[PDB]
Amino acid sequence: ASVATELRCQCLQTLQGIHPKNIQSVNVKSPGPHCAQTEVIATLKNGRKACLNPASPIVKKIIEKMLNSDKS
Amino acid sequence: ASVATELRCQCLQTLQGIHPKNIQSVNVKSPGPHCAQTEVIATLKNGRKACLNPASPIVKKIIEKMLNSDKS
Repeated sequence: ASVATELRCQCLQTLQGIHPKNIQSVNVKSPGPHCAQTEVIATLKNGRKACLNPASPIVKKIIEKMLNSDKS
Repeated sequence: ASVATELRCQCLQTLQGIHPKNIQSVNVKSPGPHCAQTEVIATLKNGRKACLNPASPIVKKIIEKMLNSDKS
């Protein structure tokens, strides 16, 4: 028994590039429905998720650094 | 009634940067469990998903281009 908002989305409050170690992945979507906003959720190691500001510089790192860590 | 493999994962067969229009987002995960492989799933507009080779050059574009499309 509750009311649903017309946004819903999933971002917490877009953090400014937190530290990884837990951060195992991330998702990036575009606007469309009433959320009409981007999407930038970093799935935490425990299977959680956070949103960050890709427009942010440090956070734009979060994408690139999350992209890094390969060629093992 | 069926048997489960020891990989499961989700990747289709990592495409080499397909065309967007439908592609609305993507997810990028790292190795860990028996899948022990990366993750690069582009969620389709219809709410589907595909995997692509980020090691691939065209596909490394798929990440950057998916990153593009903002500042509206």
